[PDB]
Amino acid sequence: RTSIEQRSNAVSQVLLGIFSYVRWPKEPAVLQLCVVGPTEYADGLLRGMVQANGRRVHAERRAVDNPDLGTLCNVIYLGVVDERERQQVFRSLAGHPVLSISERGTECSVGSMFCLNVGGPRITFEANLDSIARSGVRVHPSVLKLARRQATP
Amino acid sequence: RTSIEQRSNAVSQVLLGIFSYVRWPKEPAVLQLCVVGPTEYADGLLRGMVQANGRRVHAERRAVDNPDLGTLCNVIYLGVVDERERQQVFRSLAGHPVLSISERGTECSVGSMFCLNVGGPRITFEANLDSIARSGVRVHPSVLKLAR
Repeated sequence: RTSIEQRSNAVSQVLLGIFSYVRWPKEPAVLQLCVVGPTEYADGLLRGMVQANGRRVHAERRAVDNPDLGTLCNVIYLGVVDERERQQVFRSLAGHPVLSISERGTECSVGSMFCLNVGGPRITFEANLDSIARSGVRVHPSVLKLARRQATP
Repeated sequence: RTSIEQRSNAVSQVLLGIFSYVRWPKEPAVLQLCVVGPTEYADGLLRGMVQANGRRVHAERRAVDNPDLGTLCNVIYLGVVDERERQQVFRSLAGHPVLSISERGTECSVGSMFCLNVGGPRITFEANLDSIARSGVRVHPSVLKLAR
């Protein structure tokens, strides 16, 4: 099976994929990613990233209970938080144009737009239509080409 | 610097502190640290560290179900794990001289020798005297004066 470092490297490439199907009403010069909560696979992200057009993705960790997350970032990578913490996070994001992605595949029921599944041979993901719809960003539907091909041996 | 980044530095400093009160049966030239499980505050550790005595601490992430954790490291820094994952981890550690520190720990009853509480204005930690007693590493008792 795949090692942690292998998976971490893949997670950032999947994230770059997802980002390509997403549009922010006010596109920043630098995309800001916040990592929130304990994570296993964010060490790659946290080195910062570059998109194909050369836009930099700056990444940093932030407290679960920071009330300004909606304002402080364009993207959130959500780690393994509890019911009360998760509610805090998605309350803070409501109203703002933020893309949310969870490290684990259980947060798609509770507010995350995309949920990663890092086990198995490839990284796959699922998405939630309700959360996408209320998000404030636009997500091209082809984003699922990425998930489907990822789930194909 | 975010609060998470400042606490991660503080976590680094607390671990180095704890390390100075710990001795290994056969002392390695390089101290291996494994970060296992989801963590918020290990980014400082993962950049690597050096002990006051000059010894380098090599850190890396390893998987919860890595069966060789006991032989792969001297210190394990343990993140969020469920019951099964915790039991799994400690089975791999059984019979090996491994220092164990968990990032959370509202109980510190079962598992790690030390449990951080990174909350509040300062990092505090608790000791599990049972886990310490049967660990293979020598923990100097002064370290309990640094616990809460």
